[PDB]
Amino acid sequence: SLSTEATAKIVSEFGRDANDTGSTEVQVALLTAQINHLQGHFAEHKKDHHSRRGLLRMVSQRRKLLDYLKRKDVARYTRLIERLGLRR
RNA sequence: GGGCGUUAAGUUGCAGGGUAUAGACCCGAAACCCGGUGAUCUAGCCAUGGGCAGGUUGAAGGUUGGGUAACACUAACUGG
Ligand SMILES: [Mg+2]
Repeated sequence: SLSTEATAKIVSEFGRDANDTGSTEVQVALLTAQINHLQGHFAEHKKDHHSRRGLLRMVSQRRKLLDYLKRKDVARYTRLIERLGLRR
């Protein structure tokens, strides 16, 4: 997984408030990260029909939690995705 | 006793009949062997030049959108 030194960084950048691991801004970023990284890893082997599942489980959550914004505070949704370019 | 012999005179020319050896009365093979001339036709190849009116179909690749976590994938336009 992402280095312990990593998550603690991204959070202080996306976390709705100074140092907080829970809000979508923080949730998403923390997820998209491991997703972008693993992408390369999977570009290798590509036979790990197990590790890939996790890739899905978390990715399936990305689009999932991302909806919470719409269903709730939409004002940030677009402001959050525009950050990682997600959705496209 | 028997077989072959012993009272046939030959031989050398010349003309001729026949034979042997040679092409052997004459004309005729299909082929065999030897040494040369031929790839200006044609078969293959080698180098170097040239030729193919018009009309048609429309692959791969690509750009865009859709699409997938990323690919797959998909539809147009292009491309040829
Ligand atoms: Mg007698």
